Amino acid sequence: TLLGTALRPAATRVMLLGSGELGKEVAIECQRLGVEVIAVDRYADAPAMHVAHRSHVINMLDGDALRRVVELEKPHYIVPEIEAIATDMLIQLEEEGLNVVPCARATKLTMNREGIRRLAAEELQLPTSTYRFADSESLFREAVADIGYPCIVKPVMSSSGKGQTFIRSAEQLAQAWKYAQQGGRVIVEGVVKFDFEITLLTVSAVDGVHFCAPVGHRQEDGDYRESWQPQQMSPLALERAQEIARKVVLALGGYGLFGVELFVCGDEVIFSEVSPRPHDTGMVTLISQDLSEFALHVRAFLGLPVGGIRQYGPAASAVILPQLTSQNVTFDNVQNAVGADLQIRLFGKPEIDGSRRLGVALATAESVVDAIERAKHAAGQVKVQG
Amino acid sequence: TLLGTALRPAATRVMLLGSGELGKEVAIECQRLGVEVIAVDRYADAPAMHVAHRSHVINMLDGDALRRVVELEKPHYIVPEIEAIATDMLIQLEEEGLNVVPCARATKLTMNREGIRRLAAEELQLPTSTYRFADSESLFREAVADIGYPCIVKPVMSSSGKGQTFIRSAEQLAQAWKYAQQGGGRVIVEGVVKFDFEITLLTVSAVDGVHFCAPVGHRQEDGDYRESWQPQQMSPLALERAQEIARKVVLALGGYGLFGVELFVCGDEVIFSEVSPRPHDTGMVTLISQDLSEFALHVRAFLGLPVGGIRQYGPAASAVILPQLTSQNVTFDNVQNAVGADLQIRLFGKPEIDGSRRLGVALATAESVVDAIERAKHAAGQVKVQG
Ligand SMILES: Nc1ncnc2c1ncn2[C@@H]1O[C@H](COP(=O)(O)OP(=O)(O)OP(=O)(O)O)[C@@H](O)[C@H]1O
Ligand SMILES: Nc1ncnc2c1ncn2[C@@H]1O[C@H](COP(=O)(O)OP(=O)(O)OP(=O)(O)O)[C@@H](O)[C@H]1O
Ligand SMILES: [Cl-]
Ligand SMILES: [Cl-]
Ligand SMILES: [Mg+2]
Ligand SMILES: [Mg+2]
Ligand SMILES: [Mg+2]
Ligand SMILES: [Mg+2]
Ligand SMILES: [Mg+2]
Ligand code: NA
Ligand code: NA
Repeated sequence: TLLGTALRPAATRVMLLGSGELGKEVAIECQRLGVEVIAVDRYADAPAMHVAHRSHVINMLDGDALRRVVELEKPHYIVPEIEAIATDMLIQLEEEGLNVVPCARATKLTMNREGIRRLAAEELQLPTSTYRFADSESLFREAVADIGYPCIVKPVMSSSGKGQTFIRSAEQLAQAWKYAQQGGRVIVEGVVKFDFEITLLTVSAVDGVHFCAPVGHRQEDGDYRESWQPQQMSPLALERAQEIARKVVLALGGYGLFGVELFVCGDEVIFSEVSPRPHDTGMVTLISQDLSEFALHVRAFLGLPVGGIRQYGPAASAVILPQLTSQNVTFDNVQNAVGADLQIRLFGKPEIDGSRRLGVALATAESVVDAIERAKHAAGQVKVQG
Repeated sequence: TLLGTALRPAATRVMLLGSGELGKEVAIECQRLGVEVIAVDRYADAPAMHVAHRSHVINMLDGDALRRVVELEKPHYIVPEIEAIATDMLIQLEEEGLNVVPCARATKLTMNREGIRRLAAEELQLPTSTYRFADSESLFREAVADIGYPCIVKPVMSSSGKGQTFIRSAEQLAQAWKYAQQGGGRVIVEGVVKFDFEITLLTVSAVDGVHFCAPVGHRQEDGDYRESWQPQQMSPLALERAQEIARKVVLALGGYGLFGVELFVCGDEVIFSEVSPRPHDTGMVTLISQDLSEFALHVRAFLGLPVGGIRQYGPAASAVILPQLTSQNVTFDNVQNAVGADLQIRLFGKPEIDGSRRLGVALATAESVVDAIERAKHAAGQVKVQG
């Protein structure tokens, strides 16, 4: 592995397609190795742009737009941060010689639920919830009847729990459909009754597949609120979780860190979905590991061996997710949100108009329970105004 | 403490005066809090500028130039990375209401050996090498005569060893005096301390008081640190004494921030040497060794936030990547052999080199400090620096 010096002729150039808080840390990790960073998003002054050598604003779902920026910047790597991007162009570009992280196919399969679910369940024969896809209200109703109650309906292209409804009875059929349309095609999944859920951060690298200690999390409105590590699990469940994760990542292909979402039922594990990149719940790794999930993703995609990952003990993250409308957000009472074994991150997002993740609180303790309280408490201390 | 959002009207603005690798990490820590960063240096594309919102290239020794940039950017904090700045202008600006980290007086006292040394030895009554100031070869010649051999001669406005000479013999004096003019017309003649080892006691002064990082040991060569490690093994008595010295010094200098207190240890005795009113290069080991790096600590402190505690993650070490060549397009090969479990490397982004220059650093942890040092050294040594 050979790296150039940023801004010099032999520079190693990385293009980030999505400049949110996750891309921001990847940018900082690239910058720490003198890697040249070009940050792309759909709005100006996006978090990763604050720490990039150059920034561009385009429609990331527009293949033509994608090709233009790639031709202009000639990056060695293209690192997407989200699912909603021009995956067919990524495939083309990859064929033309661009290194798409982890690979264009991994991005194509995961941008919509159909690609990934069918691969996991049908091709890899991994355990998953029951599911049925639907492209009409009528077919939607037929799917629910077959799957049974309760079930969850979700748009095939969505994130953060958007357009999803937990369906308990036929009464909600009409509204569930509407709501889902607001997020065409949908997935209807049977409800898995897990003991708990985890994110297994799995790194595929030149030296093999590595696993971070399991990360547990709390969802609210199908969006992450708190995360912690390590999540206690049986030896058998851990092993089965690792086998599943290893299969998924290798099937998807290429080097990078993946966030494998799993449901745990005693010693049994069920596959949910996977981010072919750093995962939001993995932000806990900003305090809990020697190498954060961001540092690990960078290490792997550059072709360097991971070697190993150190976990420092019980830790947790808690989101800073206010609700307001402002283009000039401020954060007060910060003196009461940081301290011994307690930190915060403020993303630099330029504005908000409703609910948006503006930061994260991080803590360590002698138990995950204590870490979770410490982190939640700190996040709540922050006085968001605008 | 109220923080705005960078690039927004209520943004909190930090101006870095010096954009090297140390400034680069402070910038990162500011950016992690959505603090707006303006990186200033005397050359373009300095490391901290890569990660800043914007930058300016000026002669930091030119007070007017300094005022102009300051006035243009209206920063809420002015954070120096080096001694070579128009400190007089810092004083004024502070007088006009600017927040200089840790305080302007602190910078002034330490940019001139005569200030800090007199403060420490005289005012503070602390243990230091013997020394003498002089304004003429006569006085110099005279002084070296008072100190004896061997002895060190340093400009009063010198760093990285620039303009220094270790004198064991009279023949040198030709040179000595002339060298003290090469770099930096006044000097200091210090006695030689025969310590068991040197340490850097990273001391943070914040709203919740003064806290210490575990002592950092190091190896210097040709005025450049080569390897540093933590924690350096010393007696509790010695550590206790070191902290005392550090506290006394930081509080006397005043202001919030992270200070690098340089000390010598002989048995249970500790001798004050000097202090950086900012993060110290040897403290780069803290990038792997603690929950809060010296850079994170500096920012936490200057922003008026509480530190609470500092966690140390066992034996750790840093080893510099310090090649010597001339190039404006450096590349680094064999990196795959410089990273792995408990091992990381940093490459600074310096635009060019023309002689000896620090281009990166290797960081390692292990079961023993010795093992940590070797792991780090070996890693730094595997990087192939091409021109
Ligand atoms: N079949 C299922 N059974 C039980 N709970 C489920 C099921 N599907 C999803 N959930 C719950 O809803 C949460 C969100 O689901 P999911 O991750 O599929 O949505 P998303 O929109 O893709 O969110 P993101 O991509 O941000 O993780 C899960 O983390 C889990 O708590
Ligand atoms: N009196 C002394 N006795 C023994 N060694 C000394 C003495 N003064 C300096 N040294 C050695 O030289 C190194 C550099 O000395 P000093 O720190 O005073 O120089 P400097 O130019 O101010 O460098 P910097 O500001 O970058 O540390 C010390 O770290 C120490 O190893
Ligand atoms: Cl996404
Ligand atoms: Cl189906
Ligand atoms: Mg998802
Ligand atoms: Mg999410
Ligand atoms: Mg999910
Ligand atoms: Mg000095
Ligand atoms: Mg020194
Ligand atoms: Na920039
Ligand atoms: Na790839």
